[PDB]
This record gives sequence, structure tokens and C-alpha cells, in this order.
Amino acid sequence: MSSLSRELVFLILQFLDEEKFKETVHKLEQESGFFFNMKYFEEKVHAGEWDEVEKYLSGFTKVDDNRYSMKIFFEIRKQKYLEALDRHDRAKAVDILVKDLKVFSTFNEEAYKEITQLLTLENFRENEQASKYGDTKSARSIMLIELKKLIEANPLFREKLVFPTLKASRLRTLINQSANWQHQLCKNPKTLFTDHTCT
Amino acid sequence: MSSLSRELVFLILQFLDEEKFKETVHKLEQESGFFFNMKYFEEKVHAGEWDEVEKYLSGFTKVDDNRYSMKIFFEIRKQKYLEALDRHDRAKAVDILVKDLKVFSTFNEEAYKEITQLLTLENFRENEQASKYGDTKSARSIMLIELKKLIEANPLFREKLVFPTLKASRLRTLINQSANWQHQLCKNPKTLFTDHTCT
Amino acid sequence: MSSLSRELVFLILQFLDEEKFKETVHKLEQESGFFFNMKYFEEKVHAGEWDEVEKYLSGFTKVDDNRYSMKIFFEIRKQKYLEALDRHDRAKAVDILVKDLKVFSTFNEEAYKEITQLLTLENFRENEQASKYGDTKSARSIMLIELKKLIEANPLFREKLVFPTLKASRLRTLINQSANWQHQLCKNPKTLFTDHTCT
Amino acid sequence: MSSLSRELVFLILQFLDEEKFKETVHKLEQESGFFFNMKYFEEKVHAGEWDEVEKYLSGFTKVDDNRYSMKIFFEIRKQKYLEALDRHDRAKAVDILVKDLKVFSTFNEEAYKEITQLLTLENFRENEQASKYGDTKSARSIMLIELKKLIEANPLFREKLVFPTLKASRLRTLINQSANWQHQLCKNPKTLFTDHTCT
Ligand SMILES: [Zn+2]
Ligand SMILES: [Zn+2]
Ligand SMILES: [Zn+2]
Ligand SMILES: [Zn+2]
Repeated sequence: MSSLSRELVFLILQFLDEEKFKETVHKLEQESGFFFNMKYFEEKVHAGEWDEVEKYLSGFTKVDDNRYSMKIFFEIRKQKYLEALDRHDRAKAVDILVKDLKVFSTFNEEAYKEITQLLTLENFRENEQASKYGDTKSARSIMLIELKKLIEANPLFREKLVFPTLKASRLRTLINQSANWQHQLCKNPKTLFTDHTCT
Repeated sequence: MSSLSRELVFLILQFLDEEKFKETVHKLEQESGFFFNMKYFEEKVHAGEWDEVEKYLSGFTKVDDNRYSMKIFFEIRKQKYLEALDRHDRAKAVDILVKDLKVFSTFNEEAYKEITQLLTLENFRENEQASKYGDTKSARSIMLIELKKLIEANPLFREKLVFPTLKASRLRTLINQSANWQHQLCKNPKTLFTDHTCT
Repeated sequence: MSSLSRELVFLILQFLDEEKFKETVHKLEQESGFFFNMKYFEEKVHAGEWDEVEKYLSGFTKVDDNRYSMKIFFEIRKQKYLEALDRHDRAKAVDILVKDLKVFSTFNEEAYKEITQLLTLENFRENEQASKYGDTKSARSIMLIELKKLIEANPLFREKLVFPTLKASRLRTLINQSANWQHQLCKNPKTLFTDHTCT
Repeated sequence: MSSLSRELVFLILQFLDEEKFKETVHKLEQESGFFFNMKYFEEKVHAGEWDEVEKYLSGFTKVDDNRYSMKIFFEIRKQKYLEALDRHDRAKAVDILVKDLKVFSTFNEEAYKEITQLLTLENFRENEQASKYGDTKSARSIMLIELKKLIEANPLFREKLVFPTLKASRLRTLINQSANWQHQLCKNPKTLFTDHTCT
């Protein structure tokens, strides 16, 4: 992709936001990977929308890309696990443990064991290391603080956290400039689909 | 929204497709509601991606908007129900029946009863009216044929089924026209974010 | 089985009751089929122990033995079904409907349909015929009244509802009589396993 | 209970067996606790009827009565757990782990952890200590061999493993002796419920 084409994506991101095509905005952010929307990410973490959180992240990094990315996915999936335990859904917890968390076992065998053993407690706060889990809301906020620091320090997000400053409706402005150009060819002085003409 | 702004969405739809931002394309189709992609819809129906099918439809119509829309959602949810029965998941079938299909009971009480009673059969092909359900693949294709006819006849889709014919990369062309205009102001004759200048 | 052997079972039923071998009592009642314990049956119905209720009944009658027996099992399984609905366990309800209640469909097609359709209600008291279901406790008591009348009128229970009047510990008394007989052979005048002897 | 009354139970156990009241036999064995039927226990272990196995055992010992009893229940519940894993029912396995196996954690913390961690394997034979689990049939037979040795060495089963040798139908014989005694009072020389008389 050209630098031109990349900039055009940013102009479109701005346009879509101004037109309040909100889901389209975040899909384009994700598929192009040119811009990671922190506020959007924070929103989804607070709402516990873990599926969308990972889907969004997937446009920017894989779990094993580097150590920051690994800890990011580990923290998210671990919170997902603990929340399952908290609602007494041990069936879901084990599912999460095997499908989402097992990839981390290689990197730290004994931590995975420690986390596995939480399954068998009446309340996993009986483990002193997990006695710090307060409620869902507070534990998400605490974790989010850590997630932000990991993302901001993650080299794969290096130039993707600040939106280019531009004047409002920059795309619309360029379009109007093209219309003026189309007219600056016409003697004797419609649509965007085909050029404007005069006799 | 202006006719200008609407046309700009179409230019963006073309650009996104050319850049192979496929999910963004269909999200913009859905959120703007300006264009319904039949081929995309066919693909998702054949794949049995019922959640995405309804989500996509939701940008164009509600279940109770008119009779065509009602039959469209009824046919989709009924196929979803029958497929649940076919894999012997009666728990899921009842869920579908109560959550997705019950809204249709008012409009036809006895058909809903008929469909409900399929739950109790060893094989719902024991009902002669449903003896026509062959396998999943063939039943999806048959239904799709009907879905297309309902959509094409649905007044809410009237001008949304044919993409405007335009030359490739129309957005990119307008952008280049703006660049030429920015230069047609410069004595003595960079970026898209701010205007190009010469001394 | 002889009339002797049958009477011996009754003597054993009395002994087991006196020794408070309560589960053994009801197992012997069931396996021999000589006596149906109404009070025990009432207890299990009030407690909603449907599995044991049917197991106990199974020693005395099959579901299709006659019309009384059929209505007895129908009423029990229908209550089991309604209770599942009441606790919002539609998965269990459908299971009951297909496994336990379907055998009754042949005998009354439209009643089974009526009962099936209760699945789809938010509250099955929306059906006027089932608007009479109050709470679990009261509905069990009402049904029990009907179950008793069906059992008492059921020809297969004809001579099995009243325990033979006998003096307490009749078995123990006969045993002591045998011991006296064993001694009424001994010059010159231990265990039950072998005869008592004197030199 | 007298030694008389205890012997009478054995006479009844014999009678019930001779009359093929099989479930009553094992219920009386269990409730009286006077005799533990090894062959019956073997049968139920081979059939994997774990609920009935524990119910039967419950008449003779509690899990924490002594070390033999503890190992007996541990081995049974562990096999139940492994079988759940084998059929890929991790939901059931966790249930067993928390409800049935947790009581053993106090006595051996690290073995319980080891067993817990089997949940997360694709195949729990990946653990070298559990690489010995062959198939269900063979693992039940192996375990049964150990269960027998534990039961035979368990002081609570000391005099409960061998049935008293007696002649067939000993109860029936004593009954006939009582009938003869009832007649050895009659000038001038029916039922078991009341004494036999002549004018
Ligand atoms: Zn012009
Ligand atoms: Zn210039
Ligand atoms: Zn004597
Ligand atoms: Zn006599």
C-alpha cells in the first residue's frame, strides 16, 4: 500500500466518524491496522466484550508476536476466566482455560497450574494471590490500566495511537476541490460518478 | 444525508472493495443501508451464518416492516430451527422457537403450532408437510431462491440491488483532480492532510 | 409362588418394618408386588420423587396394562413436565415430553399437542386449561387425590391396599415356636442356623 | 440388636435370594450392614454403576472412617473422574473433582493438584503417571483387584465377607417346625398369620 492510499484511509476514517458510521469506523481501523482506537478499546474492556476485544486486537497483533502482545492476551483471557468462576459457571471456565489460556502454559508452566487450581475452590479468593480480585467492575478498571501501558509500550502499536491532526471534513474538502477542477476545464462556464460538463 | 454524501459512500464502497477491506465493505453497506450485496447475502446463507445474515438484513429492514420482510425473517429462522432439529439439538431448537419464531405466531397461530410439534418427532420428516426437507445444503439452496424473490420484490430494497456503474478507482481519480487543483494555484509552479504549496 | 410363601413375605415385611429397615421394606413391597404402600406413595409424590414413584409403581403395573394405569402414569409425568416449565428449564421439559409423555400421544393426539404448545408460553398459565396450576405444593396435593382414586379403582391393586391384620412380631413368634419344638425332642431336657440339642 | 435378630436377618437374606428378590437382598445387606456381598460389588464396579456402588458401601463405612475406607472411595471417584475425561465431558469431570474428590485434598494436597491438571490435557495419558490408563474395561478390572484387597484388609468388614454356611431354606424349615408345634397342642389331632387349631 502507498503512503497516499494509507492517508486516504485516514480521510475515510474521519468521514465515517463524522457520518456516525461507528461500526464501520472500527472495522476499517481493524482491517487496515493503521490506527488503534484506545477509547474504543477501553469501552469494550469495561463492557467485558471479550470477543470483540480480541477481534479488534487481531488486526494489529497476534498473541505470539512479542512479549507485550502475549501479556495483553493473557491478561484479557485470565479476566474472562475469573469472571466465569465468579458467576459459578465452572463449565465455561474450563472451556476458557483449555481453549484460550493453554497457549500460555509453555511460557509459564506453574502459573497455568496455579490458575487451573482455582477451579476447585468454593471462592477463588481463598488463594492469597487471587485474594485481590474485588468485583468485576474494579478488576476490569485495574487491568485496563495495565493493558494501556502494555499497548503504549508495544512496538507494533508505535505509530498507531495518535490520530493525525486534520481539519474537519478533509475528504469532503478534497472532493469539492475536484469539482472546481472539473469546472476549470469548461467553456462556456450533477454527480460524483462522472465528470461535470458544460457546452 | 445529501445526495452528494450518499454518492461519496458509494465511492468509498468501491475503494474499500478494491483495497480488499472486505468486512469493512459489508459493514458500510449495512450501516448506511444504501446498497444490499446479494452475492454476499447468498454466501452467508449457504454457509448458514444466520447471526450475520440477520445483522446484515437489520440495516435494511425490520422484521415487521412489511409482509415481504416478515416472510424473509420467518424463512431464515425456520431453517435455523429445522437444522437444530436435524443435529438432534432439541434444546437449541426450543430456544430458537421461543426467541426467534414466536413473533410470527400472531400472524399465523396454526403454522406456529405445526412447527412447534416437530420437536416431538424422532425425525421431523414424519410430518408430510416437512417430508420435503432433504439435507442442509439442498434446503438452503431452495430457500435462498425464495429469499431472493422476496428481497427483489420487497419495496424497501427497490433501488438498493444494483451497484452504480462507474469507472474503477473513481475516488482515487477525484483525489488526483484535487491535487491538480491545489497545484493550479501555485506560482512558481507531500500529503493529503494539508494543501500542497510552492514558493 | 405358594400361598404359604406369599404369607411369609408379609411376615418379613412386618419384621423389616419393626426393625426399621425402611428401604428394604419398600423394595420387598415392589419386587414381590404383594402389597402397595399408599402412605409411602403419598410421601414420595409430595416430595416430587418422580423416579422412585415410577420405580415403585413398576412392581405393580405397566403403563399400558389398563386405562387406570395409563392415566396414573400420564398424570405423574404431566406434573413432572409442568414443574420443569415452572423452573424455566425448557430443555428438561422437552426431554420429559419426548421420552415420558409421547407414549400417550396415540391415545389422545390433540391433548399431547396442547401440552407440547405449553413450551412456548412465557407462563403456561396463559393457557386457560392450565390456568389452574397454582404452585407446586398445591398441584401435587390435588393430583395425589386423583392418583389415590385411580389406584383404589385399579383392578390390579384390588387386594394389595390393606395390610393383613396380625399381632406384632408374628415372625419372631413363629421362630420361638420352632425353638420350643427343637427342645421338645431332647432328652435329657445357641443358634438359628442349626437345630438345638441336649445330651 | 440381639444375636437372635441378627441371625434372623441372615435367614431372610437366604430366603430372599432363593425367591430371587435380588434388589431386596442387596438393600437388606446394605441397611443391616451384616453382610457385604463381594460378587455383587464386583458386578457393579465392572458395570461402572458408581452411584449404586457408593450407596451400597454407605451401609458399611463412611469415607473418613479409616485409611482403607478413604482409599476405597478415592479410587472409585478417581476412576469416575478419568472416565468422564475419556468421553470428553470436561463439565462432568470438574463436577466430580469438586464434589466427590475435594474431600481428599486435605490428606494429599499435591495429588489432588496433579489430578486437577488432567483437565487441561488433550489426552490425560500425556501425564506419565496416568499414561497407564488403558481403556475403561481394563482400568476397572485393575482397580477392582485393589478394591478387593482394601476391603478384605479393612477392619470394618472383618466378619462380613463370608456368608454363614447353612442348609437351603433354613427359614422355611423353622416355619414348618412352628406348624408342627402348633399341632402338638391340639386334641383331637390354614395360615401363618394366626395359630392352627383343631376341635
Ligand atoms: Zn463548467
Ligand atoms: Zn505548485
Ligand atoms: Zn433340650
Ligand atoms: Zn391339630
